[PDB]
Amino acid sequence: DYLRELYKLEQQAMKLYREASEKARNPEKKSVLQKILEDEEKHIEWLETIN
Amino acid sequence: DYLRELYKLEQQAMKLYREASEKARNPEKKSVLQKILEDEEKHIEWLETIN
Ligand SMILES: [Zn+2]
Ligand SMILES: [Zn+2]
Repeated sequence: DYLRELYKLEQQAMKLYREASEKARNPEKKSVLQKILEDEEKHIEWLETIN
Repeated sequence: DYLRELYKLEQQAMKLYREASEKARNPEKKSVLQKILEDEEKHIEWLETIN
């Protein structure tokens, strides 16, 4: 329930950061976005495993 | 408009994990949601770095 909603949010954030980092032309902006993305992907795995 | 949308998403996320953490009565679960909450907060900050 609350976990499914959290999951949906992450997937979306994951899918949004992926696009944004790929298009980012500033190197600093890209590295930041790509870095936050690793985090989102990780959050998804964390959500899949606690239980 | 990417940074703008990323930013809101992080806030929405932060609201769901706080609410999720607080209701959590399983110690482990709570530690996980609170840990990610912490990560989402970090993200808001990094985004302001390139805002
Ligand atoms: Zn996340
Ligand atoms: Zn985040």
